[PDB]
Amino acid sequence: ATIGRISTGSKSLDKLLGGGIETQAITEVFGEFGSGKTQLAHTLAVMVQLPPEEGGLNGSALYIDTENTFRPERLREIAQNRGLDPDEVLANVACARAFNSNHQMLLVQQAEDMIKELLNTDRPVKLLIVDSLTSHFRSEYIGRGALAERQQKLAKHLADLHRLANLYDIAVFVTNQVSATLRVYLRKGKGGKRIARLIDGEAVFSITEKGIED
Ligand SMILES: O=C(O)c1ccc2c(c1)CCCC2
Repeated sequence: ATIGRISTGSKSLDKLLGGGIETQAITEVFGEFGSGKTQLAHTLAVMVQLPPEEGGLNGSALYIDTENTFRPERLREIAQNRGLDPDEVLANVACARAFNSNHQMLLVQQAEDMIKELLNTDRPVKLLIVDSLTSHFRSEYIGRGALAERQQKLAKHLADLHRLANLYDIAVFVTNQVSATLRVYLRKGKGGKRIARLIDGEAVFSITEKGIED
């Protein structure tokens, strides 16, 4: 399969990314609490549904929510302001709440069953989001030998996500509060602006009724 790209909604962020986030890849966005990582996650869940001429892949999206950050009303607002039908945008985004890190790891196996079901239909899964991927791993693995166990567990989780990305031609997008194909550092700036830098030029964008934009 040819590498597809999903537009982030910001032309500036898209140019930094080579046209958007790639399928058969894991893109990780990291930053401090309140930098806009979840906003980007929400905008991509809408953008993936658009035709390629509009920056999408005619795809559906899976959203693994670890900290209760999924807002369907936000997807609706983003869809309405991008000239999409809000009810239809919601019907193409499936959300699952991860209750702890072990549950989060099992949800990746369940995502594979949903990907298989939709494979070769008119709306195949083209995006899998894991919001605050490390949140549960950081709060649960405190102690002596807990740190080596945290590392073994995340390594296995990340390898399961890499496997899905390549096998089913999906863009995996993960957020992390301070392994990936691409790492993007996100920070707040002056005048409510958000700044993105590739880790290993800078994009500048705003958080608006259109999700994220120039
Ligand atoms: O509703 C469910 O049973 C369910 C289970 C797993 C996953 C989703 C939904 C959506 C995101 C991917 C992981």
